[PDB]
Amino acid sequence: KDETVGVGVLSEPHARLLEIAKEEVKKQHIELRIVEFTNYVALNEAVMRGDILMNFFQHVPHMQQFNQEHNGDLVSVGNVHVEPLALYSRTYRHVSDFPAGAVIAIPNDSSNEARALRLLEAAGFIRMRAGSGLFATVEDVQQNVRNVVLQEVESALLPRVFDQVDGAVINGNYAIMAGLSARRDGLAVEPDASAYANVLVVKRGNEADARVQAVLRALCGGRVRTYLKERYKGGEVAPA
Ligand code: MET
Repeated sequence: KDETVGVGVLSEPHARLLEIAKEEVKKQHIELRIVEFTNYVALNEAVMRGDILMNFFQHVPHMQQFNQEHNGDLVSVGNVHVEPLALYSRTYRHVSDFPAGAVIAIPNDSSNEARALRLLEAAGFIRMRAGSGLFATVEDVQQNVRNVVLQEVESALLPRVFDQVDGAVINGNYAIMAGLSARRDGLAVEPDASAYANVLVVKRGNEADARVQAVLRALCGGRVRTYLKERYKGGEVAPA
């Protein structure tokens, strides 16, 4: 009898957070159906077509990129958590250990590629051109200080090529799934993780939907905040 609303998810840690949310909104007689997808575009297109009411897997710059490129009308209804982006290495233990010519793999979707490039800039490896913007890519690199080779790779595959490159800038969700902690294993962290807070997203016009608001309240509630602080003591995933 409870009405059902679908929420698209990509992977941990968002999936576990939606499971906590599912239990909580069940109390208001809302049955949260967690729908599992395999790629970024499919998740946003499903919300645009109306196959699911919301999704939970990206940050605002990514959503903005999708709106611009795919004529989307998605909006964030709230920040939920931050997952710091970090540079990891299969062998080097210090950022200054990287030899000239070292190969560093980074995300290939523009908003996370820019984010990763600004992380490497902050660590002193490169300098980005001035009017680069939120969707900057390797073509925007103005100077290569440490003489590094930057390889663009699909985010989900970064952990798979990790043992074959000198380093890799890996999104927190994929790093955690591969046993990497930005605090314990990272050699450098992005300069502004809070700007890349992950958000609950819906089509413009559904922000006030009462079911959406309940899921949001549950994702930002004391029980989720408590869960995060306890499971990710290094702040790998932290309430926004
Ligand atoms: C699809 S945008 C990237 C989301 C990812 N969980 C991150 O915060 O790096």
